[PDB]
Amino acid sequence: PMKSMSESKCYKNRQVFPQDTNHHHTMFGGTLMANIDEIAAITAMKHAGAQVVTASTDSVDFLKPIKTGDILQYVAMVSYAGTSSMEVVVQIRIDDVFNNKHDLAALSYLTFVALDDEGKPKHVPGVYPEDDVEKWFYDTAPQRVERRKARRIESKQTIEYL
Amino acid sequence: PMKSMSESKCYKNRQVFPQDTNHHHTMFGGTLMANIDEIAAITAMKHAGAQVVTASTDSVDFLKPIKTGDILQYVAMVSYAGTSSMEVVVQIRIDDVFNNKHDLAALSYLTFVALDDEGKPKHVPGVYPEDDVEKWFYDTAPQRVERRKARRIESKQTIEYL
Amino acid sequence: PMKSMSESKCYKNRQVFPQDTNHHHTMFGGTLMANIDEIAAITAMKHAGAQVVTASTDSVDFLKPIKTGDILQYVAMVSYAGTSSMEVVVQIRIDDVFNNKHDLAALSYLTFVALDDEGKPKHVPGVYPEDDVEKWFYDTAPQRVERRKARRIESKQTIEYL
Amino acid sequence: PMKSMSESKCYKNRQVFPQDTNHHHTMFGGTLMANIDEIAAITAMKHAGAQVVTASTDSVDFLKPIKTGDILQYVAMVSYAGTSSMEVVVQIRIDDVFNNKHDLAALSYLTFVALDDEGKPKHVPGVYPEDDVEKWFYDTAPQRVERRKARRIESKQTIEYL
Amino acid sequence: PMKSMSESKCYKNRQVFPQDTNHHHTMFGGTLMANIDEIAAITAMKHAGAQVVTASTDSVDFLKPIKTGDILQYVAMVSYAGTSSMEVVVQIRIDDVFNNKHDLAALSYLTFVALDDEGKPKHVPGVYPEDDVEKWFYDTAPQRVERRKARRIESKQTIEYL
Amino acid sequence: PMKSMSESKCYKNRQVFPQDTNHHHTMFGGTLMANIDEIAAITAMKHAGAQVVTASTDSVDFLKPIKTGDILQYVAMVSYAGTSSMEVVVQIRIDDVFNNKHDLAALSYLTFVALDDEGKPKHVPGVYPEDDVEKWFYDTAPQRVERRKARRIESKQTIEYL
Repeated sequence: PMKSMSESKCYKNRQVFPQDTNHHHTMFGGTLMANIDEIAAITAMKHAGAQVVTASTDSVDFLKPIKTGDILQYVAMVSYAGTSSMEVVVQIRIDDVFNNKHDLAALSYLTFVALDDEGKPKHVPGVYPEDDVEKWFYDTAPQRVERRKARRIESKQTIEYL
Repeated sequence: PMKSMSESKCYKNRQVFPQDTNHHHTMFGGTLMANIDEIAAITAMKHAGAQVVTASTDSVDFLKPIKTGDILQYVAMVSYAGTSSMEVVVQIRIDDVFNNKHDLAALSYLTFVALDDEGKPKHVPGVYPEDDVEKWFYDTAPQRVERRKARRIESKQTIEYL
Repeated sequence: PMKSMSESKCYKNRQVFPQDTNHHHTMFGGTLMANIDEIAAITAMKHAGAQVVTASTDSVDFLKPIKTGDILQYVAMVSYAGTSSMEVVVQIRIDDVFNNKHDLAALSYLTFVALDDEGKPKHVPGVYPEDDVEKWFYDTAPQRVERRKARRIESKQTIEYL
Repeated sequence: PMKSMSESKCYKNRQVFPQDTNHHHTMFGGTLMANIDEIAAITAMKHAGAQVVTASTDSVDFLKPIKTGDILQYVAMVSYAGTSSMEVVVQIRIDDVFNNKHDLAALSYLTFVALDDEGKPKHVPGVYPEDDVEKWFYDTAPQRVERRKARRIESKQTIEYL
Repeated sequence: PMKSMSESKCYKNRQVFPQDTNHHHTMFGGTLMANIDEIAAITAMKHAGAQVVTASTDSVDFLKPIKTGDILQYVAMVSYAGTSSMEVVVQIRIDDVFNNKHDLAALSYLTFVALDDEGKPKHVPGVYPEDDVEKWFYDTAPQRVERRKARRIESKQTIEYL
Repeated sequence: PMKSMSESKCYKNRQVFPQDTNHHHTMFGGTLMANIDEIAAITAMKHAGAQVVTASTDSVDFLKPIKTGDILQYVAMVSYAGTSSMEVVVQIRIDDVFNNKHDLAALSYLTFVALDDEGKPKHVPGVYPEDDVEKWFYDTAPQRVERRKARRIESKQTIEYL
C-alpha cells in the first residue's frame, strides 16, 4: 500500500519576527531548524498514520539569508519510505508577495521512525511521486539513504569510543 | 483586477504543545487567536500584495475543545474585498491522522486594511470563489461586512461616550 | 445572587517588548488578543467563582497603533451575566507616564461559560453596574448578547454546510 | 515635588501557565522574577515620569509555592525615593477565586534609577504613604536602604578583587 | 562530607537576542534574572545531589549595560553550605571574542534549600574553595548569610503585619 | 596560527522544562536543535574571533530520549578548521545528579563560516586537539568534511533543478 507524496504534504507560512532573528536582523538558524522539525513531524505522522520520532536530522542547507519581515513558506513531504522509517524533505522558500517570486532559502532532509502505541517500530506505506519536483526528490533519495546508513556506522563507532 | 480565493489561500499545520494550553489540558484561546491573526495576515498580504494591518477581529467561535497532542490545520482565505479592506476567514480544523478525519474546531473572521509604504490605505484587487466552500464563505460575506460596518459605529459611540 | 461589576474587575499593566512586535515596531494583533483573553478569563473566573472556557471572541477593535516601549493598561469587567455565561468587556489603553494621558487603543468583547468540576455549565451570579461607564457597558450588553446568540446559528449553518 | 505611593501603584493579574513552571508543576522562580521586574519598572517609570533602569534587585523572598493554574496578583509601589533612585516593593499574592482568599506568596524589593534622554541619573519626586500598609513599607525602608548601600560597597570590593 | 566549589560549578554561554531586550537594545533585567535562577538551581542540585527550591534571591547587582549580540558567560558555584541550604553566587560576564576581554556585568546571590523525595529539607555536604576567587566568595559568604537570615524574619513581620 | 579545541570549548547546562517537550513528555528535537545551533555558534565565534553564519547543519543524531526535568549538558568544540570555515561538534549529555552519570543523548555536527564586518569570508586559525576525545573528533573530521563537500554538490543540482 502506497500513498502519494501529495497526500501527506504539509505547508506552513510564517512571517519572520524580531524574536526570530539575531543581532544581524537575520533569522536564527536554530529557529529555522525548530520549524523544520515541527512541520516535518506532522508530514511523517500523516504519511505513517502513527506517532513518530525523529531518528536524525540528515542535513540542513542554509542557502539564502532570511531577514526580519520576510514571509517564509515551508513545504514538507515524504521523499522515501523504508520499512518503518521515512525520509522527509523540507523546502524553505522566501515568499515575496510584492513581485510574486519564490526563492529557495533552505533545504532539509530528516528521518523519522513510525511507532505503535507500545513504542515499537511500525510498518509504513510506500510512497510515490506525481509531479516532476516530487519525482526529483524521490529519484535522488536512494543515494541519500545509503549515505545515511554509512553515517550511522560512523556515529556508532563514535558512541562506542566515548 | 481580481484574484481567486485560492491564490492567497494559506495553510498552517501545528501540533498542540503544553506551552500552548491551560492547566485543563485544553488549548488556551489566546494562543489559538495568535495563530489566527498570524496566518490571516499572511493571506491578506498575499492578496493585497502589500503590508496590512488588522483593523478588527470580527469573531472567533470556539466550537470544539482542542487538546494537547491534537493536530491542527489552519486555512486562511480572503472571503471579501472592499476598496482597501479584506475579510479573511480562518478555519481551524482538528486533523486526525490515525483515522484520517477532519473536524471543524473553530471559525474566525478578521478585517485587514492594505497600506502603501507611507501608511496610507491601498486599493486591493477583488476576489472570486471557484469551489463550493469558497463560494459559501464568499456568498455569506456581504452580511458580515455590513454587520462589521454597523459595529464600527457602536465602537465609535463607546469611544465618544467614555 | 448578585455581584457588582467592580467585584471582578481586573487590571493588568504591561509594557510592549520587541518580542510582542512585528517588523514595523507595531504590536502584533495576536499578542494583544492573547493578553485580552488572559485578563478576561481571570475576571470571569472571579465573577463565576468557577473554572471558565472562552466560548467566543465577539469582537476586537484595533483603534490606535501600539508601539514598542508603550505601556498598556488592560481593564476587564463582566458586563452581562446570563444563566451560565458571562460577557466580558476588555479595554486596552495606552498609558502615557509623561503627560498622564490615557487613550483607548483597543476594545474587546468576549463570552465565557462557567463550568463545574465535571465540565458541565455552572450557574453564575447576576451582575450590576455602580457608575456611568459600567452602566454603559451593561446597558449595551443585551443587544450584543442577542447578536452573539444569532451568530451562533450562522456558525452552525456553516458547520452543517461544510 | 512629591507623590503618594498610590499615584504610581501598579497592578497585574496573571495566571500561571505550564510554560511558567518546572517539572514539579511549580512556578519557575525566574519567571516570577521577570514578572517582578516588569511591573516594578512600570511603577517606577510612573513615579519618575522618565525612562528607568534596574540598578539592583535587593531581594526576592519566595514564601509560598505557586502552582500551575493559580492566579497571581502583583502589586508594585514606590516605598522609598532618594535623589535619583526609587525603591519599588512588589507583593505577589495567590488569588483564590473559589474562596476569595489572598495569600502572600512572594515579596520583592528593587532599585531603579531614572535617566534623562542622554542617560544621566534624573531627579525623582519624593514619596509619601496614605494607608497603613503603605506606611509600613515606607517606615521600614531606612534599614533596607542602608543595607543596600553597604552592599554596593561589597560589590565594589568584589569587582576590585576580581 | 565535602565538595569543592568546582565540583558543582556550572557555566552557560548565551548570545543576547532581540527577544531578550527591552526597547533600548538593552537587556531586560528580568531575562537576566531568569537565566540566573536557571543556572544557579542547576549548580545547587549538583552540589546537593537532590531537588532544590529557591528560598530567596539575596541580591542582583546590575553593573554594566549588556547590549544586543553581546556574548554572556554565566558561572554559578556554591559559596556557602548550611545544614540544608546553599548560597549560590552567579557571575555574569560579558565575553568579547574580538579582544579576548571579559567584563563583569552582573553579580548575584541566591539561596536554595535541598529537599528529599517527600519535600522535606535534606542535609547537604559542606563546601570548600580551591582558588583565590572561590576563596573570596567563600570567605565573604558568612556575612551575607547572616544578612539573609535577618532579612527572612523581616519578611515574616511583613507577612504578619499584612 | 592555531588554537586548541579547548580554547573555544563552550558549555551549556540546561534543565528540560514543560514548554520544551511534546505530548509524550519527550523533548522536542526542534528545541534541542535551537539550543545546538546557539551554543555551536558561540564556539565558532570564539575560535574565529569574528561574526559567523551557520552554513549548514551536517547532522543531528538523536540517540536517547530526553525527558522533562532532565538536566542537559551541551559541549561545543571546533573539530575542523578550513580556510574560512569551521566544523563544530556538539555533544548533548543527560546529566544525572543523583548517581553522577552522563549519558550521550545526541550528537551534532555543524558548519560555520567566519565573516569580516562587510560579510566576506574571513580566515580562521587552525585547530589542534589535546586529549583523546578531542583527538577522536579531529581525526574523524577529514572524512566528514569530504562527505560535506560531495553533498553540497547534490544540493547544487537540486537548487538548479528546482
